[PDB]
Amino acid sequence: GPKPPYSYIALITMAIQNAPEKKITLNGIYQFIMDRFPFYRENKQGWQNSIRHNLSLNECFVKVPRDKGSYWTLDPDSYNMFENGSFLRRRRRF
DNA sequence: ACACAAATATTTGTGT
DNA sequence: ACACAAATATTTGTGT
Ligand SMILES: [Mg+2]
Repeated sequence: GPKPPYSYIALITMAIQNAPEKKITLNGIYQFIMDRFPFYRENKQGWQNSIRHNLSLNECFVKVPRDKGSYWTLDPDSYNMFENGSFLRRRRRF
């Protein structure tokens, strides 16, 4: 149906915070979004590219090696970018 | 969006 | 059958 009101940055931040170890792979981010938001079960090419692009562009998502590919985590300075927990409004940079 | 490299995964080929 | 190497395919990550 309609696309949810959350930005790609909010979606990634939801997935990272939802992981028990606060670290998650890229496919884990795909699965999180598709499980909770049916709009993203279609045309995966497009938005999954936008997910990868948002992971590399924004400093707030830092890549970390494992112990498949790599774990994505939140910079602690940006862990609560969405202060009220609704993920509708994002705090701006210090 | 695009192109593209780098890193992994899968399929195919060869020898025994 | 197996082990293993080559070659391809796919995913992951980065740069305008
Ligand atoms: Mg980044």
